[PDB]
Amino acid sequence: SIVLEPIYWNSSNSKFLPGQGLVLYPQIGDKLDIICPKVDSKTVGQYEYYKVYMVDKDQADRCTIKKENTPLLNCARPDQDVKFTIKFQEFSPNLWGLEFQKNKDYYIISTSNGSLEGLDNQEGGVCQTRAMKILMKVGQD
Ligand SMILES: *[C@@H]1O[C@H](CO)[C@@H](O[C@@H]2O[C@H](CO)[C@@H](O[C@H]3O[C@H](CO)[C@@H](O)[C@H](O)[C@@H]3O)[C@H](O)[C@H]2NC(C)=O)[C@H](O)[C@H]1NC(C)=O
Repeated sequence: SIVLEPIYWNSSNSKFLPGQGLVLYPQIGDKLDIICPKVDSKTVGQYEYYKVYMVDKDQADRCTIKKENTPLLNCARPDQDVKFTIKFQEFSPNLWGLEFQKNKDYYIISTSNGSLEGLDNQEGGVCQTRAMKILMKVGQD
């Protein structure tokens, strides 16, 4: 029904409010792209690395990820195009697809710290220091 504005997942994006992060209200059927940091020749900045995960409320609050969690976005090519389209669909086409329900809250965070060495860190990171997290209040407002 509508393509929401894309979310650029990087430390210079102001949509992430201090402390609170980003809060959205997507509706079933909408789509949203999460775009990995990309540096080329007209985009100034240092390589930024992140693993982005869908997690539960508790994990978001504590900025932690369990080793059973699998990234929905693995930003490991700071020099290329890497993005993930979240489709707020009720039914997934496969085992790895996402499914959403109306009037349900979903969270996305990264406990990576932006550096190559902290890509796999499972606690803190930008979730904790820069509020780089997203709350999606599906089917609401
Ligand atoms: C970090 O996130 C920034 C967004 O908060 C992002 O800025 C946005 O970058 C995109 C990609 O370059 C720009 O895209 C637009 O401009 C290009 C060039 O003309 C067009 O081809 C596209 O179609 C599109 O219109 C956005 O304009 C820009 N938005 C803002 C607010 O500046 C940074 O690029 C990200 N930085 C890194 C290092 O990934």
